[PDB]
Amino acid sequence: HHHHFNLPPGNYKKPKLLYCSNGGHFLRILPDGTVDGTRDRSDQHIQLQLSAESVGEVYIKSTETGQYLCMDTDGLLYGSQTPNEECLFLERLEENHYNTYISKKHAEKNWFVGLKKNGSCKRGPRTHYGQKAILFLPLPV
Repeated sequence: HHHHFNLPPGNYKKPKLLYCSNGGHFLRILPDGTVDGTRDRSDQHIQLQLSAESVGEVYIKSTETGQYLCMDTDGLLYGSQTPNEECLFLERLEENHYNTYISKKHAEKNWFVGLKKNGSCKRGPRTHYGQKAILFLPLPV
């Protein structure tokens, strides 16, 4: 256990949008497996369905294409048709408000899911506690 255990309220009953306070982008997983951000609320690839594996463990999946969000050994986010160890994230509360997602596999290295102000996905090694890019607010669809 290298991380705290403060959990966010809410549930996984319904799909959500993942709003990043950083640049105001919605996490998007494109059909070809490309992960990025977009401010366009009409985009069909921003609706995400999360599910828990164990308390605090989640699977973030695109309801449209059915791809799972994952992070490779270089800290790059990608979409997979099937879920593997790289697609599990530790969902936590941050600043007593937001939701953060740490790569479970690379948990000891503090790699988070994050979005830059220009809408580009941050690379694992480039993220760390205290950033805005790692802060998410799950919004209804």
